[PDB]
Amino acid sequence: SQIRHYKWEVEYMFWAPNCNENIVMGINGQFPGPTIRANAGDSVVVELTNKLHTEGVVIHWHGILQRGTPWADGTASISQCAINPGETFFYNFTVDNPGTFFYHGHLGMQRSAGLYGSLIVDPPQGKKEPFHYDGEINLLLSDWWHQSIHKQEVGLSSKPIRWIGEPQTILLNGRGQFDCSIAAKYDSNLEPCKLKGSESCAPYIFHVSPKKTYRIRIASTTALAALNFAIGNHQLLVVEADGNYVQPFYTSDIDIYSGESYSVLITTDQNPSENYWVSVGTRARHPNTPPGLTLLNYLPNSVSKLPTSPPPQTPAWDDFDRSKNFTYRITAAMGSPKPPVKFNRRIFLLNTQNVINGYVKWAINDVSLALPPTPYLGAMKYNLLHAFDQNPPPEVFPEDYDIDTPPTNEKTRIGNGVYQFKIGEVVDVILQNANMMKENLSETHPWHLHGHDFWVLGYGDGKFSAEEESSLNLKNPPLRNTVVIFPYGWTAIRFVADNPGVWAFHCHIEPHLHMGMGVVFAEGVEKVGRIPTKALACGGTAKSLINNPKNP
Amino acid sequence: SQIRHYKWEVEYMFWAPNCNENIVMGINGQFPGPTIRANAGDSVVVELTNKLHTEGVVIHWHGILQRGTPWADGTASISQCAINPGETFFYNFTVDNPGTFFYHGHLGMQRSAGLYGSLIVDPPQGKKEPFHYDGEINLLLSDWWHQSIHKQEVGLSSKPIRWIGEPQTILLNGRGQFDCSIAAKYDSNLEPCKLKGSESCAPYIFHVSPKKTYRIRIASTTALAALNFAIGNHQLLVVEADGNYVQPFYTSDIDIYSGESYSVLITTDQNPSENYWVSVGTRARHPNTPPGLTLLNYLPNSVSKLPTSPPPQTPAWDDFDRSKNFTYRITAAMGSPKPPVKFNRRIFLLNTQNVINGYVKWAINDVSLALPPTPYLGAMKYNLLHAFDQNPPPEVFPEDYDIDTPPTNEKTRIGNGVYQFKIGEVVDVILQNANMMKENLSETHPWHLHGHDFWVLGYGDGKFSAEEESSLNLKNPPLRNTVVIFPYGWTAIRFVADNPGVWAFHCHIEPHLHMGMGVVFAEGVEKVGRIPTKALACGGTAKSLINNPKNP
Ligand SMILES: *[C@@H]1O[C@H](CO)[C@@H](O)[C@H](O)[C@H]1NC(C)=O
Ligand SMILES: *[C@@H]1O[C@H](CO)[C@@H](O)[C@H](O)[C@H]1NC(C)=O
Ligand SMILES: [Cu+2]
Ligand SMILES: [Cu+2]
Ligand SMILES: [Cu+2]
Ligand SMILES: [Cu+2]
Ligand SMILES: [Cu+2]
Ligand SMILES: [Cu+2]
Ligand SMILES: [Cu+2]
Ligand SMILES: [Cu+2]
Ligand SMILES: [Cu+2]
Ligand SMILES: [O-]
Ligand SMILES: [O-]
Repeated sequence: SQIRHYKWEVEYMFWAPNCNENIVMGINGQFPGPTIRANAGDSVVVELTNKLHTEGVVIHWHGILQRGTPWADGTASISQCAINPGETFFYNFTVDNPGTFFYHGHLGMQRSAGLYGSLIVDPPQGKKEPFHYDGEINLLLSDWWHQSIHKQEVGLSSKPIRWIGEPQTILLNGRGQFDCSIAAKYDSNLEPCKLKGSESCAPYIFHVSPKKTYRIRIASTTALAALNFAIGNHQLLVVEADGNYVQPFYTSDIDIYSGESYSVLITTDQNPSENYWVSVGTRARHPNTPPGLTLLNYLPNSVSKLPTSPPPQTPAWDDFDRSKNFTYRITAAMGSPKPPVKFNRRIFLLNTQNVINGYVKWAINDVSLALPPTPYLGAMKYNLLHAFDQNPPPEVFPEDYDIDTPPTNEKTRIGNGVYQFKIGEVVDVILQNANMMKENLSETHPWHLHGHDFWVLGYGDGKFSAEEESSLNLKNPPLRNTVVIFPYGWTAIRFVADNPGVWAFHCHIEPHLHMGMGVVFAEGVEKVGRIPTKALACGGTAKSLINNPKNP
Repeated sequence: SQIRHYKWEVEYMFWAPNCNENIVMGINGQFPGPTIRANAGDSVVVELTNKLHTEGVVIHWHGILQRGTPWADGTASISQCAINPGETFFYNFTVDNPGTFFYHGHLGMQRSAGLYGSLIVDPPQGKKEPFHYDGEINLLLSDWWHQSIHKQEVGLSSKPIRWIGEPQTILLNGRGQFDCSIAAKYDSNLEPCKLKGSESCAPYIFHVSPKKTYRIRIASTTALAALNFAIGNHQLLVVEADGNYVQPFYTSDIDIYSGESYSVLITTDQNPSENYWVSVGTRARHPNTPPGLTLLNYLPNSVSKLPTSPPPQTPAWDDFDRSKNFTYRITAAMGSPKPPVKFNRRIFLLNTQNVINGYVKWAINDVSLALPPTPYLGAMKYNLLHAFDQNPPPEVFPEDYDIDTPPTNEKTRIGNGVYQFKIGEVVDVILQNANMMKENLSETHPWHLHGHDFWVLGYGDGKFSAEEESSLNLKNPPLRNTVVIFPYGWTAIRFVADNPGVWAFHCHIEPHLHMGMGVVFAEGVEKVGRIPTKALACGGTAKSLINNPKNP
């Protein structure tokens, strides 16, 4: 086991992801950030210096469990106080298992500004992957707006709210094209991009040799878009989801929601004289963004040798039965950890879009989360009972609530209480979707849990009831860290509260988390060790711990 | 009989139709143009002064037959030379039958620039309409782009072609809204308009009293958009179409393609305590334009009092079965002229989208129309045989043509020949639609005939075959001047070549006309009287009528 050390600086910089200049948040002058790669069992040390002028910053390592290091999870106001301008903080954690992961900003909407990159973990040295491939291609998906993130944040907090709208561009490894298409030859209504291939927005080409097998790692840090990935003429064999192996299955395209990572295998068994299209299109929302496009370039064909076919047409955005068909087919690989069969706690979380005092907010069992200035982890370790609400938040919603109709907003409040578990509890969480404020509308929400993987026990339409208990999968359920709820449906997950610390469970669409769509879970904080002083130096924790008497 | 005399000047002016300023082509300082209202049998005298600086101008009176006066049709390079900067021209013509008509620009793409307005012809003096209503409402529909008409024209004449794209705003009597919605109340994601009611883009509100019946006259002069009209909680009785009366029927909404006009009656039955939504949305092309909206305000309710329901959602753009279900209902009112049972001429016109010398052109039986600098009517009256191509244009296409495949463009050319008819022939035209350059695309095209109304004999899917004869309606076919061809289908029309003159038959979508999609018919030209000198004053006709010898 090696210690992988990174020395990083976060600073804004002019950059043109889609060849239209804007500012991006870069790490050591790079957009996307540098890839961390390590082998399971290695320690990763990141010393991060904040070189933003007035903003604090944190980095969250999505999919890493932070077992023994809950302070290093990178969540402002939950695991730590944000890092101030000109300061250096050390994130020191172990990577326990192989998988496609990534990192992103977790303070305000900084991740939408560009703060993200890959974190890949290979098997322990000497050990190998359960499947063979010759090469690897790594792909990070994100979306991009030409409006400022600070204008987006202010607009989401105004009365009337100003929605951010559909992204202008889908970024594949940091690059995308706006107002022109690299596939304009198939339709004279499209404007041709004039690109020599050297530009910042020039496509990241996938170069493959004929008759080989490649693992394509795909992760999504989109702020809003749900995307569908497809390669012309090539089948994809799904072998990994969220750092865990799934029972393999072929598919023509995959759906991928913000927070998810997959590994797909392909084989370059097609006609070697041509190149093929890779298309990443928007689904689950009415599309207003052109697809992200690149080439699967079979070497030695020139990359300017365009495919004979158009890019694969994206599946219809609203065919949620097609979406469920893909999603329900995901099961744990043969030999994986099976869930505990009985639970100790089951919580029901109703997901609504509400209006709290003129403002459109999202709420979970009528509580829209407002995060405190004192980090929950420090505050619970030092038993600071005034830093946030001690009253247990609701574990059920009313059985007379009608999920087919808009909310009345009668009791909807803002809060910051924490659900508390005893170390060792088996917890089931039933997520229930419902109609939004507009009549006859409900959307998909990807939910992500920090510091744990969970088994996805099942999905269903309408309101969950006791009739549905027998449908829950306890044999084969996949272990994931992100899961979707479909329009008007429910999703059930189970996990064991065995990781000391304070962990959020929230929708991974960034405007939704900004509008309060999340809850905070805490377990065994009595067993948490020493927290770095920089993670404690703000709020109530700096107040109680800085000895500065008066008269003494 | 009465002479209506209009004194008119056309001049560009600054105007903001959707509250974004641009230049509009106004008549007598107003946009849209003044309404002409007369009784059938009157003579309209319009003396037009061209106050544009470097551009010529012409006005076409859509739907008026120009019986006796082919020179006043207002088609540059067909009926007349364009009127020069600083010159006045008189258009004198009789309005023969009552209806809802309109006028628009017919030189370059000048009508897209705002040159249009209403022409309503009432019944002969003393006579009454065949139906009762207590009031009438006049609506003219158009669409609006923010780019210049001349940057659009250069874009469509360029290699590679720069397509104009979907409109930014649908206009309802010259007003529409951009980037905000007057119906934002039903959806948080929309931006409210900050309108007082006084602005240039404030909606023309329809004021009605309860328990009455009104005739809403609706005409379309859009350059591109096919629209759908619907009023919340009000069924429509279709009673007139293209100046002629149809067999009445009820419908919840109508489709209207460019160049058509309708009259619909409604009764204000619904609850008098509220206002209802009028909604005009895009159909037939994938929409990227917000609906044109206004209120049916039931007096004395305040106009700030919104309806309790959202605007009616427009029917799906591509439900062509739904479209045909409406279109195929229209039949002539009993008492109307029945067609000649036998025809003397049948022509087959294949509509394709081609690439001629790198330019994307539209063509009819592989000839893309390019108009000559000499006006056809002048050319043919003076028998100037070198002024255009005297060879007959193609009257049939290859029966071995695959209408499901892109064209090859092998023999596609540009030309300017004319189909000539003997005065009195019963001419049959079958318009055949086909696949465009993009694989698997065929669009609707509104075709309009000048100087005539035709009977719409039938419509069919696929290629017309002679075995199709028994479906053609010779019993009740409607009299129209504009008709659509649906994707991959044919439409058959019949008319009588009884009006001395040169007349066009073209696709009424303004870009397609700019790209060559139309034909020119001429009949009985030796029966045309004296043409106005200004109409003759250009090209070959000026050259051969100006006596200017040399040495003298
Ligand atoms: C993190 O690792 C660095 C380098 O080994 C060490 O100096 C620092 O004290 C460590 N801090 C924590 C909280 O482990
Ligand atoms: C048109 O009518 C006006 C008014 O009667 C007359 O002065 C003008 O000469 C007429 N011109 C034509 C071409 O008929
Ligand atoms: Cu994340
Ligand atoms: Cu995470
Ligand atoms: Cu759409
Ligand atoms: Cu969400
Ligand atoms: Cu998070
Ligand atoms: Cu016309
Ligand atoms: Cu017209
Ligand atoms: Cu057309
Ligand atoms: Cu015309
Ligand atoms: O995470
Ligand atoms: O016309």
